[PDB]
Amino acid sequence: EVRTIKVFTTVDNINLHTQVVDMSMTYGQQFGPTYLDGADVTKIKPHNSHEGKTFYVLPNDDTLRVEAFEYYHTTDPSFLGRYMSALNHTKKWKYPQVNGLTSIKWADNNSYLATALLTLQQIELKFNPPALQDAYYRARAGEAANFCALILAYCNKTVGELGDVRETMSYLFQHANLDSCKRVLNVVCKTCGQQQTTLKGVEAVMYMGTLSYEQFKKGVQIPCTCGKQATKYLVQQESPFVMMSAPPAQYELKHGTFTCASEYTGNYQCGHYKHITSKETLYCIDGALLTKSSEYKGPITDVFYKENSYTTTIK
Ligand SMILES: CC#CCn1c(N2CCC[C@@H](N)C2)nc2c1c(=O)n(Cc1nc(C)c3ccccc3n1)c(=O)n2C
Repeated sequence: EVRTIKVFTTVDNINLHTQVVDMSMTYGQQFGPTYLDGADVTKIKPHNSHEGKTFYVLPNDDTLRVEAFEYYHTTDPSFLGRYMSALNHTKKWKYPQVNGLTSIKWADNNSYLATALLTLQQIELKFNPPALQDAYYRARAGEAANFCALILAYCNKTVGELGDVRETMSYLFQHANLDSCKRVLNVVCKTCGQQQTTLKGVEAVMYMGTLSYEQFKKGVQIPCTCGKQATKYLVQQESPFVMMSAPPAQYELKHGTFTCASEYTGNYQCGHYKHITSKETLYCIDGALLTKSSEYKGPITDVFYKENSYTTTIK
């Protein structure tokens, strides 16, 4: 016989689209790659247990091509599957409230996410893909599966993959409004004609090489091309935060001196991030785990500091 239920496809889960689907044929046969709340259903045949429901689909047509662009800000042919494949595990994670931040209960090596995520609920960033806008907001409200799958999709990391906090933040920064952000640097050797540079946007809020912000304020000897070693020093900073990164190295975090940091313990192959946040005292957040002390020595990779406006006084 002939049987057909009605369902809606969507790329953004806001704009729906009426379809009537033949209950013999798989969704793969009708819409192509299709997903139900993360589940690949391309090869399942429609249950009447599905009438009224929203499947995500690959952006096959132009209507879809434009909704997906406007919501996500990408045209990566693969973005959508990546986002559903990741959502299909993120939906099953636990996002506990830990000291009033949303964290993630450790699974599938999401250590780097929990710390990235905890960093966000802590610094002033505004996302440009409405997708992130929307998903972040639920995440703050402690509903974070979507935000997580979204980060996975924007980073081309699949659930399980080993990820790096720095690179992760590079990706989210790319999709965040930091135009007004402005860094001016100068690098002086003792006998050179000391060259200066100006950095704008993301390039202005990330530095790789030292954890210490005040250190960078005072000068950092760098592998320069002079006759001696040259000091790199920060001339001017315009931004709502800065991020200092560097390879994992034993470092001490002092209450009241930073906003937060990332500890990486292990090696390239095997290791674990943790997040330290400066509040009434030092709190160390490790997924669902919480500990406290007053001072913290340990192998740090990333330290973030609140900022707005800084002129150096060094001549
Ligand atoms: C709302 C809004 C907005 C503006 N916008 C648009 N469009 C395209 C058509 C649809 C319409 N929504 C406007 N696409 C965008 C952005 C945007 O801000 N960022 C973040 C970004 N990206 C980069 C590369 C940055 C670089 C430096 C500083 C900040 C930056 N911020 C993006 O990544 N993409 C892809």
